[PDB]
Formats: sequence, structure tokens, C-alpha cells
Amino acid sequence: MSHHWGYGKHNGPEHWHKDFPIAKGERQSPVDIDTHTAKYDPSLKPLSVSYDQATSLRILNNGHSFQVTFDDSQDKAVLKGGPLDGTYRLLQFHFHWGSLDGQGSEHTVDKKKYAAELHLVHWNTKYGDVDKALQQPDGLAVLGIFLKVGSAKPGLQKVVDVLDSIKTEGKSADFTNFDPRGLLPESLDYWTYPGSLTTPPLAEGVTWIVLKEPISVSSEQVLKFRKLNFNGEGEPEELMVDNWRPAQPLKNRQIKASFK
Ligand SMILES: NS(=O)(=O)c1ccc(NC(=O)Nc2ccc(C(F)(F)F)cc2)cc1
Ligand SMILES: [Cl-]
Ligand SMILES: [Zn+2]
Repeated sequence: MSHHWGYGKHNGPEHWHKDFPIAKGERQSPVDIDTHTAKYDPSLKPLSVSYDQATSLRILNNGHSFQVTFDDSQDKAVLKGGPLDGTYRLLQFHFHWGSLDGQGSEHTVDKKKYAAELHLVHWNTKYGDVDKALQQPDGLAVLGIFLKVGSAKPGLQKVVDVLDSIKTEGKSADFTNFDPRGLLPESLDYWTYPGSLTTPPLAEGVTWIVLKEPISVSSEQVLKFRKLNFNGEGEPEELMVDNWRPAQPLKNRQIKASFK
């Protein structure tokens, strides 16, 4: 609540700049996507999402989200095309969500907040490892996908099923043989802009690719997210909800759209 960065009144996003002054930088994320200002760019290529050989490893409650990690030693699950130059390897995905269904997303669309947001995090292979990539202005690409409540997303259910085994900070479980293709919406139409990580260290090295089409997840799926805990085992129970950073100033940036 004050012993480490987080999302509460005493350690949340308004405090982060003290340890990470780039929090007040020129290319911070998330942002509000004003759909009427975004520019259709007919020269953007279709996004290429190649996840058929993805090799998942573990699922972890890291005290700020839950995250599924992948083997990124080789080009297995990669993102290419769109605004990207070269090849970006999938490292991990995680979510941000709310306490109620009208908040939880980091990006907004014409100020609209979604119930949650999925981030599929990739790094640029030209830098050899993620640690080096994190120091570059084009080191990372994050594919952001909004979640709204509707019918269940079948490809999310194996994630939901394991959450009770990682309730508290520091717990992990085996999470091999998970196929992230099951998390995507039908359309790959997107907005893109240059930004940052949305958690410390807030590094300004991300090409954001935010899909226009949300996925629908069921009420029961989101309720299971909201049973996770921020705290470690034995500490006062603080439900892991509202683990989202609000929109940051756009400053000197243009958001581009892949679609008219
Ligand atoms: N919310 S967001 O999508 O903007 C976002 C925020 C923070 C990160 N940070 C990392 O993935 N860091 C990282 C992972 C993994 C490793 C490894 F263990 F592999 F070296 C070393 C660093 C990514 C994305
Ligand atoms: Cl604390
Ligand atoms: Zn994220």
C-alpha cells in the first residue's frame, strides 16, 4: 500500500513519477484514442500474428496482475507487419481490469472504458533479449485487446480455470500448451501510436497496436479475475481489482488507424 508501487491511494499512478520520473514524459501510455482525430494510414500493412508454434511456460501472480510467460529463445510466436519493422517475439501476456464492468481498461476509445484490457507483449529480435529491448525506443510492441462482458471466450477459459491456484502474490503454476490464438477477436483492424510501458519502469519503448474489436468474456470469467489478491499469503486481503493506469497526455503524438 506504500511499501512498493501499486494501484492504491498511497502507491498508485499519481506517485509513480517519484521513482520513475519518465512517468511525466513525452510518450507515456495509455492514452485516449479519439477515433475522429486518428488518421487512416493506407500505407500501414496488415498485422501478421503468427502464434501457431507458441510455447507457453508458466502463469504467475506478480502482485499487480497475472501473467503467462512464453519461451522467447527462438521465433515461435511472433508479431510482424503493421507499423513494425522486423520481427517481435511474444514474451508474455497479462490483463488489467476493474472492480465494476465500466472500468478496467487502460486505453480508452472516445473516453469509453472497457471492463478489461489484454496486453500481449513482444520484443524486437534485433536487440537479442528483452532486457536490451527495454532500453530502446522501438524495443517492444504490445498488442492491446479490449474485453467487454458478453458470452464466454472459450480460449480464455483455461486461464480462468487456473486462477484459484495463484491467488496471492508470488504464486506460480505450470501453464504449458496454451494457445494464445484463442484470445484474439475476428478482426485485426487497429490503431497504433508510440508509447510506453503502463507499469514501472514506464519505459518509452513501445509501439502500441490496439485492436478496434473487443473480445467478449462472460460475467463468470471476469468475476474470477476479481478474486485474485494483490497481497502475498498471510497479509491482509486486498482484492486485485482496478490495476489500470489512466490515460496520459498525448503530447506530440499522432494515432494512426489501419482502417477507414
Ligand atoms: N502493461 S504493459 O503491457 O505496458 C507492460 C508493462 C511492463 C512490461 N515489462 C516486462 O515485460 N518486463 C520484463 C518481462 C520479462 C523479463 C525477463 F524475465 F524475461 F527477462 C524482463 C522484463 C511489459 C509490458
Ligand atoms: Cl505498500
Ligand atoms: Zn499491461
